[PDB]
Amino acid sequence: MIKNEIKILSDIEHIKKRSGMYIGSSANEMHERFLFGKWESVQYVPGLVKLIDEIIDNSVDEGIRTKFKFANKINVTIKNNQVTVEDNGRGIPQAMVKTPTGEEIPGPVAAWTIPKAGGNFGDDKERVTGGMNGVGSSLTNIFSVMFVGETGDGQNNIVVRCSNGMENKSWETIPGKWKGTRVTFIPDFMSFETNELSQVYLDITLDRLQTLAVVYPDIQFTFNGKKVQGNFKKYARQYDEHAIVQEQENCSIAVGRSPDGFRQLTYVNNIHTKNGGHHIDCVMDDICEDLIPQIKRKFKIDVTKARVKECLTIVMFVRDMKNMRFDSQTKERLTSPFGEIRSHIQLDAKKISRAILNNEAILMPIIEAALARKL
Amino acid sequence: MIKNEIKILSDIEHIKKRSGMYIGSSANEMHERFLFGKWESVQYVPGLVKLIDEIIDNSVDEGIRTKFKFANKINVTIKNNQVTVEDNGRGIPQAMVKTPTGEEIPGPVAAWTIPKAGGNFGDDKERVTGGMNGVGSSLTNIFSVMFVGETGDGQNNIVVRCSNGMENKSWETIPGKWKGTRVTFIPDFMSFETNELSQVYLDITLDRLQTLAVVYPDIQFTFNGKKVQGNFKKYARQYDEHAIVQEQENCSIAVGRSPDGFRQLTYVNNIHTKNGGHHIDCVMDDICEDLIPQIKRKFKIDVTKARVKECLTIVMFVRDMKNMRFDSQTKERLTSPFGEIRSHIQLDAKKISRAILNNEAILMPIIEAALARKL
Ligand SMILES: Nc1ncnc2c1ncn2[C@@H]1O[C@H](COP(=O)(O)OP(=O)(O)NP(=O)(O)O)[C@@H](O)[C@H]1O
Ligand SMILES: Nc1ncnc2c1ncn2[C@@H]1O[C@H](COP(=O)(O)OP(=O)(O)NP(=O)(O)O)[C@@H](O)[C@H]1O
Ligand SMILES: [Mg+2]
Ligand SMILES: [Mg+2]
Repeated sequence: MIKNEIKILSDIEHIKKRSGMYIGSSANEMHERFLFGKWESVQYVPGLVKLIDEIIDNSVDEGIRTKFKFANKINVTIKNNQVTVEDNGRGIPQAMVKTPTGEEIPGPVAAWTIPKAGGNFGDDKERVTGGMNGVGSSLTNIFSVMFVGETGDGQNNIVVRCSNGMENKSWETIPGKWKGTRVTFIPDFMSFETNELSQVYLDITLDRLQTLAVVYPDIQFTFNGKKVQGNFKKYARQYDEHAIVQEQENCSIAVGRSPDGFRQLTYVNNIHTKNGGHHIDCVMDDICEDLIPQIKRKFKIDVTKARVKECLTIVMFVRDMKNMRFDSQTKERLTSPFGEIRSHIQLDAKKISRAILNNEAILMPIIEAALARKL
Repeated sequence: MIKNEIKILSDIEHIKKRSGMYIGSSANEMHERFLFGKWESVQYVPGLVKLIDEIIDNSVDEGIRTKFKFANKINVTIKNNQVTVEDNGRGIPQAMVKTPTGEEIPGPVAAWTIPKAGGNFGDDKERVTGGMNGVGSSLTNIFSVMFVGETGDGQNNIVVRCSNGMENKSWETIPGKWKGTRVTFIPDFMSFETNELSQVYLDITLDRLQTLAVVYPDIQFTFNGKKVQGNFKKYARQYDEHAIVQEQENCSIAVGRSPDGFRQLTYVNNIHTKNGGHHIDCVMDDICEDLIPQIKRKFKIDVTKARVKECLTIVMFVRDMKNMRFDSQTKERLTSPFGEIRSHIQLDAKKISRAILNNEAILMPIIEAALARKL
């Protein structure tokens, strides 16, 4: 007898109880990843990072929605454990919405306090925003001791003041000409194996904002008062001095050395696919299938597709993909159809193949054991 | 202007609309993975596979709950697109449950038709069942054109007859001495890029049941009338004739060659962590940190931790872990704290290190390029 008693859970309850299917690990652990081009190994709690990224994602969504005519200044601030994200998008439409449970609640209130409530539930094939599930804001709110969202459309502002894991919710409206979005929160450090939003979280969010600045040059980000600049070839050279780049229509990619296994920083629209997934798998495949031809052809050697890739760092931004799909709320693994991906990425792997064959620093580790095993 | 209109979605709606955060890809695609020890590359739609695995997981959960005194025969059948899973656990307690939306609904009805309803919402630190979220059954039901669950506790049976994505639900009860669980369903092939539960799905589910038979020798599985047998050393040798095994308290692990990058089949209780995650990362680390000592010590060579692992296949079952945690409903990535993992796996990496140094077939590819680069 382990009891098998059936119980039913509210959305908020379920978010609290199965938090890691919603935001990730609470534990303060050591992960390997990229910071400023360096494959370091650093200690953070992944869920805390997500709490920030949700609010950022939302602003960058609005920039996307309006082709950067709106939300082209995004101001991020991290000061004594308080995260502030301000943008100049159009604000959250203040119109009201009806929940099936009778109630009648202002637009932004539901956006921020009701899971399964957002503005990315349209025709999937046309959805270009990184946002889609309608939950990430409520996640930051549910895991915040204080959460305060301010939007205004140019007419009036609504403030939604939330405390203690969104069990205190209140909202007021006052007229105003301001038009944009501000969100401020303090994480609930009881759901996390830290008690401080210490310096590493500052490093990550800057690093994220640097990467967002190169995907999205029409947005001027600022972190803690300092504007974030961006030049893609400059960015890429942070990962390997001896890197090489190619930029297409819906694509910017860079290839460089790795000392210790395939590494990849890889973006799909405004989303960091830290676990890779289909897009990077497919382009590494199309890459390797011109390379191993030429390499076995230029040198008569056999090297494996794992050998090629266990020596590359890759950086790839895919812009403007419709209806992108993932296997988790954490959007860490692009899971869209291989065919539709390959339709968007117009990858000239031929190009990319010849330039990697003409870059000794990059080419040599691939074929090295193979050449030394030939004699 | 892309419109930013806020909308609210029911649980079922959200499952339908964001299905891939719940079950995975609908697309009929080519994935690399293990079947019967062979790293083949085969074509399936991952979500369809999940629809089966949910119902299986549930029976194996009950076997776990009752230390295999119940649910030690589990009968799986796949015939003309109809999946049947029968077990002899205690049945789903027929008592009633109250939803916050007023209603009063029999235990098994909610289990199978209400998301966020199950019997794995107890004290997390004591939860040993692979089940935890209370949604997988409703997922099979939501993505089934016909779903029919039968349980009885020894007193009576309830039948819950569901059709067309769980928009037709009905249930009846009749007394009976039968005590166990039967679930039968036909997938809704409109949410998937196939129209047939063709032979590959048979191959996968047998392969899964073979793997479950070696983790759980106290359960006699049968697939389509044929009982599934199990001997761990026999299983392991399917992945590499020249494999090697070690079996501890909460651990069975096997190590063998790989021709093309780190491969791993890896189980945590009754769950296939196809994406690996923490447990395999941590034990590969503890493995490599005695190996690279001895290897640089037995041969004065430097090989990388990616080099070691890019040559291993690993098979690892971790049994009996409390409160295991993942980053998605698909339970594909064990995400529990590195410390708690290492507490459960009492890994004698020392042992495992010396035996891999004493197995030429396994040792030689690691150090090979390194030795040939030494002269
Ligand atoms: N900065 C912003 N500018 C404009 N609208 C916003 C902003 N932040 C939130 N919103 C609105 O509030 C809604 C709340 O959605 P949210 O709960 O964050 O999930 P989502 O962004 O829609 N998808 P996801 O975060 O991936 O689960 C959004 O869909 C927008 O309509
Ligand atoms: N074969 C079975 N034997 C006993 N009880 C069962 C069986 N199948 C379902 N149940 C019960 O029905 C509930 C429904 O849960 P379900 O919707 O499948 O999600 P879950 O198994 O609890 N967790 P998860 O599948 O990971 O989301 C279970 O928690 C059990 O209490
Ligand atoms: Mg968001
Ligand atoms: Mg289940």
